Amino acid sequence: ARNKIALIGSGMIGGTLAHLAGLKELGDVVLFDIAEGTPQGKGLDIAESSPVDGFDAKFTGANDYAAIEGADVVIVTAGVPRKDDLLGINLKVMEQVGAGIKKYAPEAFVICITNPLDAMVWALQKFSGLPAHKVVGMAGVLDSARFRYFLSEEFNVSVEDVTVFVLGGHGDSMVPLARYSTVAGIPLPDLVKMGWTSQDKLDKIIQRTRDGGAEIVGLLKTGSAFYAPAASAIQMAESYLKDKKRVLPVAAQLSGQYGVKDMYVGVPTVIGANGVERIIEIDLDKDEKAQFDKSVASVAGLCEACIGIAPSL
Amino acid sequence: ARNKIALIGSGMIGGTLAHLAGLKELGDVVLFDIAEGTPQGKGLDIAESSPVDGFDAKFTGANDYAAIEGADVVIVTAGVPRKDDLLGINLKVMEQVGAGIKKYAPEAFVICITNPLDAMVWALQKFSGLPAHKVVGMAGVLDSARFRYFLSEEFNVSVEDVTVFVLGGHGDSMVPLARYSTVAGIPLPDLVKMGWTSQDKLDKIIQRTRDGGAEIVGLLKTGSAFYAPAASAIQMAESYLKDKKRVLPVAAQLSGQYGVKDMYVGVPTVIGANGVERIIEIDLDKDEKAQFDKSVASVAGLCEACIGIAPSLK
Amino acid sequence: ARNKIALIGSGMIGGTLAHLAGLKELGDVVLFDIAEGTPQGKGLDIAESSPVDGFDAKFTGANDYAAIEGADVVIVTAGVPRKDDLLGINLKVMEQVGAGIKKYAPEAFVICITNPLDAMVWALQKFSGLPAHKVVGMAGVLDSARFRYFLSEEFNVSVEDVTVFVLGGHGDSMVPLARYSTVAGIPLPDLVKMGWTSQDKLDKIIQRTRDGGAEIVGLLKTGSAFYAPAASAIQMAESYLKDKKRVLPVAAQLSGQYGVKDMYVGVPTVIGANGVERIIEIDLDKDEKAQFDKSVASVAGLCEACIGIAPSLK
Amino acid sequence: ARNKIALIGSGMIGGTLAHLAGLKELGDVVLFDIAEGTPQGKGLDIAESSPVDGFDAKFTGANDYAAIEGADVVIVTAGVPRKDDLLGINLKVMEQVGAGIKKYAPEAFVICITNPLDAMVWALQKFSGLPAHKVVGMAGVLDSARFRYFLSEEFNVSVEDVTVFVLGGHGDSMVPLARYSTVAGIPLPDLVKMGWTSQDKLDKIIQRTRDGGAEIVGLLKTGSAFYAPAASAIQMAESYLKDKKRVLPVAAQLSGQYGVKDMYVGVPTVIGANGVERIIEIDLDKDEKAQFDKSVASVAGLCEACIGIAPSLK
Ligand SMILES: Nc1ncnc2c1ncn2[C@@H]1O[C@H](COP(=O)(O)OP(=O)(O)O)[C@@H](O)[C@H]1O
Ligand SMILES: Nc1ncnc2c1ncn2[C@@H]1O[C@H](COP(=O)(O)OP(=O)(O)O)[C@@H](O)[C@H]1O
Ligand SMILES: Nc1ncnc2c1ncn2[C@@H]1O[C@H](COP(=O)(O)OP(=O)(O)O)[C@@H](O)[C@H]1O
Ligand SMILES: Nc1ncnc2c1ncn2[C@@H]1O[C@H](COP(=O)(O)OP(=O)(O)O)[C@@H](O)[C@H]1O
Repeated sequence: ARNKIALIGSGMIGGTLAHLAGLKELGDVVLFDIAEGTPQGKGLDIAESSPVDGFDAKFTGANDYAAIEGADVVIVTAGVPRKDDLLGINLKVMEQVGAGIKKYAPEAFVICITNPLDAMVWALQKFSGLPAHKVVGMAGVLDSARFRYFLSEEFNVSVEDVTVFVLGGHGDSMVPLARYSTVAGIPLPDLVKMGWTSQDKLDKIIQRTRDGGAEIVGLLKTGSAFYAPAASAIQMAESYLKDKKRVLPVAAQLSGQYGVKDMYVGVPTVIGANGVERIIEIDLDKDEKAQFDKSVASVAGLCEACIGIAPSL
Repeated sequence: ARNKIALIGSGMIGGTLAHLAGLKELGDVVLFDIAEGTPQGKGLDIAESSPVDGFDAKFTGANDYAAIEGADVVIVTAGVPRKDDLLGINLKVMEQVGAGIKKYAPEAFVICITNPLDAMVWALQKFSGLPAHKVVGMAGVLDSARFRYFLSEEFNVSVEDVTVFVLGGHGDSMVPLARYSTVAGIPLPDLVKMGWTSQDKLDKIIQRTRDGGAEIVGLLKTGSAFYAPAASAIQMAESYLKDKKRVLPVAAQLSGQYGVKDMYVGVPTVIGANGVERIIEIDLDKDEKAQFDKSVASVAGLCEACIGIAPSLK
Repeated sequence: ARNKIALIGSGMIGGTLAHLAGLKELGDVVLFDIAEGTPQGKGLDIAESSPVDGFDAKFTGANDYAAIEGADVVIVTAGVPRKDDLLGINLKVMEQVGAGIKKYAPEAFVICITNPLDAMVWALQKFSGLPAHKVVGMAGVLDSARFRYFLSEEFNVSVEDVTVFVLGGHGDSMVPLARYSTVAGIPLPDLVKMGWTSQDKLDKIIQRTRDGGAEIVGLLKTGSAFYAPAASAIQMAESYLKDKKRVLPVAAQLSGQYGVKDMYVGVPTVIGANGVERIIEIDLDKDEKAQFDKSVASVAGLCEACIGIAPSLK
Repeated sequence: ARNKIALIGSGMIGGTLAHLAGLKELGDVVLFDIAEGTPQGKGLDIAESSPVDGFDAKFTGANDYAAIEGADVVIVTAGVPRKDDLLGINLKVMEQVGAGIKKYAPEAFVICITNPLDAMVWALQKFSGLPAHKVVGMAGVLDSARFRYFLSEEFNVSVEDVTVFVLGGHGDSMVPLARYSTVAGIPLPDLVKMGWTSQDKLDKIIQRTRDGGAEIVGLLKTGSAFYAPAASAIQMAESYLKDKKRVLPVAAQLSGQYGVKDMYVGVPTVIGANGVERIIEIDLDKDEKAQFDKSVASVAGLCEACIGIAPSLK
């Protein structure tokens, strides 16, 4: 049987996941949503494109969780946009999604995209009852992609020769490690030394990565980023389906690493056929650990606020 | 230097064209639109995705035609949705687009998507002044893709083993030839004989292909198809850029084939580094010819109504 | 767990099978051979190449059949070159390979390449005991590739728009059907009618296809084709592994189709996750049927000679 | 016009270069060789494979240099195998090849593979007269692919997540910098401190990389590596053809960097549409600089012995 990918949410990211899953031949695709017509429509549009590029994949749109039965991978974008209270609405969505995955796809590898990410993934894991190593959040890969793109422009090198090291969440909760970020193995601080850029331009690049999501919103005005997010989650899915062992920053349940337990945090992980196969642990200096703890504190509060709304957690 | 692809219109199809061009490494991409922010945002979004798959391409969003200068391929989706009324607004858009291509990308291979396709490509070729062999419309490839998909489902074979032969435009203007459509070389009427499906099911499949665009609109409610249309236009672009000589049904200027001159009609064509390098003419039986003539006549009616609005087209 | 591909034989075709399996990310690859070092060397060379393109697959060389345990697909090129005595040595190889698959990969999709193909795949099925729908021979896809390529050059169209219909085996045992061969849905005889080529040039292209293997041998002098044969077998394997339902001409066990039972014959088949899922049966006119029966008769003679050598095949 | 890739030498690597150029749709390919039949045979074999995957490319075999005319990229494997009189035979070959490039493809980007690489590329640049930034040697990418592969195994991570930094040539001429080699951005010496590996294992992986070519020869017995070498050279061609700006270790002409002038040394370089666009110069500690100087001196001595065989190089 082909692999089966279920996309819970058929909006801008959802459609893009479907398209990419088709193009990359990851397998059959189920697009789920509460909106009638939307998933069916996008699913049939993508199916109808299949003969052009030559991929053979079933695309199904559905409004019933039974359609996700036996999904090897589930990618969750279901939620509402920030048009505080976002927490309350999206948490109720995670509850519906969790129960749906619990019933129909308990063996799935689950990638959460819904915001606020680190809390929503934490809640989805508990509501679904899936083992934590099989439930992760997409955030870090997106920050890393933006950062790499900015640097590839700064140095006029290939994106393929830029590596960045990122932990935490987005924005002020991101913890970049310049010293573990390189061009062809040469770390960013030495590139500054060599005159390839300046520390001020690197600081602006770092700040632009923090604000990267907001920059896209400012440009589109009517929505947020969807290509790079979608590409990011597909890469995680792909490392699972192909047992690739990529090292990828994702929101994963920590159990002692970095001094944190029972909470999702953005960390470098090795992704393979068993989900999060390994959490990578590096030393952080005082300032790094300062930012790190600050994000954990912020996410702790969101999770507590979620416990407020849903004591079942 | 890399190939340069200019996308005139940065909407649902436009953004998809850009994503596909990035993924397939067809070259650098300019997203153009009149809306500020939109092409800049989609362009940067896609650029930002590029380290994931490792493609190297520049993405630029622009609100100025000068950004398209020297484009090897121009793909046009600029226009407004249908919420003869449409004709007038989109015609004026083809005039602006035409003038920008003439000025900044005169050597471009141009692929028109804007509806109503059959008149807009013909108008766009005139306004722009480009040689007709370098200006085509995307329609046939989409209808063909839908048709093939439905057949692959009916027979449970790979999409790559289904071929269909489509003349004309969308809907009632489509003239599909079942006898030149095949699974692995076996024509559809033979597959009907062998019991692989029935004539009534084949008939419904052709009808579904006619109504294909409207089926997606009914599902989406808020807009129309964009993934299959984009994929279709990108396939045409790619045959040009790679000098592939794919046989693709496109809206092309006829000059004698099928008795038709000075008009764009959907016909299978060989697309290579010189654009429309060959239009394929087959013999039609009397019924098929009558279907083809009705479709061409309806396209001529649309073009004449464009002339009434923009006399410079005459 | 990744798919596992076992290559029984690590010569020219085998090494190409491994390379393509890596490049296309079909899974982990075991190269098996009788020669020590050859499969280990090639496997490590291809593994060392993997960081360039970024594919992650394990490559193992082995001289022990236990290495092939649990293989999803097994591709067999083991044999010796013609340097009816060939039949004898290669039948012994099929017996060893058969026993090794039976013991270690009884659930594999098995693709036979070893010559002479039509007898060897039939012998290999019997020796191995695998269900016949999981054991096929590569042949038709190669004749088909050659033919398509030659036509694509003749007409100067993309290889992607050429389809050919080929029954039987290589050389004089090939039964090509020009009428079920097309460019963009247009059968070759209509293309002759339209002036795209002549009957005499089509006849020559057909004969070139019969002689295709020998033409490569004539050029290389030291051995035979390996790129197109490897590509052809890999396509078959992918259709299985992706459940793609491609229609491919392969040597398959017939059970009534075309009046044939209990023999392997080159026929267009749908290949999916269950192996040979459908064997396509068309009607043949009187001349085509005579050509087909003559081809089947010479395959029956070859199998009878194999029974002569190895009575356990009776 | 499609890109044109000329392959000077149609042996094991040559054939593999051709196949990969086909699969990756890099352009039309000319296989050239002194041996009649070989390049025509390999060329036709690969062309015949092309309808399977659907790439459209011309493959030509030739024994006349005029076939390479206007090549965008020329990759040279022409020479004889190692069975200082090798230096003399292969130098004579570089003379012929250089003269054919000068006459027929003076604007080519040229990639040398012929051994001994460090002298042959230098000598090939001088014979052909091409600008030095357009003539490079393939070496470092190969050592780097092997290195990364061995590391990916030790750490159980994707090959895509390992980066290594290699100066100099193969074997004892290699100068690897563990401190600019990484897993996920984390340098190797730090990984040793973290317990993910030991200095012993790391030293053995370095030594294994130095002996990597000889390890493959010890396994194959009758030949040397060809898959990883071909993949490495193709990555270099591709970065040029796509203006990718990949950072790749290649043998390039230094003009002041690391204190070296008028000599080809393995250094990481930016490769784009103008060939060697930037040679990366880092600071070296005293030990690293001694290793580098010893490697460069041994390259200088080889080139001096070439000047004694062919005084025209002085
Ligand atoms: N309870 C729910 N279950 C499933 N889908 C939901 C639920 N609530 C909202 N959605 C859907 O989630 C999708 C969110 O899409 P969108 O707003 O485009 O954001 P994104 O950028 O994450 O794609 C919409 O298609 C919406 O209908
Ligand atoms: N005169 C014009 N010039 C350039 N772009 C235009 C013009 N008029 C409309 N557009 C743009 O064309 C795009 C059409 O996109 P959309 O409505 O999503 O349809 P489609 O599905 O064809 O992409 C919109 O982004 C709109 O801003
Ligand atoms: N009994 C056997 N078991 C396994 N491999 C065998 C056996 N006999 C021969 N071989 C191998 O089969 C391979 C045939 O390769 P080669 O002669 O290059 O032909 P091809 O073109 O079919 O690859 C060789 O590697 C050879 O050692
Ligand atoms: N003067 C020359 N010009 C062109 N080709 C040559 C010349 N001398 C030798 N060759 C060819 O170079 C090729 C080297 O191939 P091969 O020995 O397989 O080594 P590799 O492993 O580098 O491909 C052979 O095909 C040989 O015929």
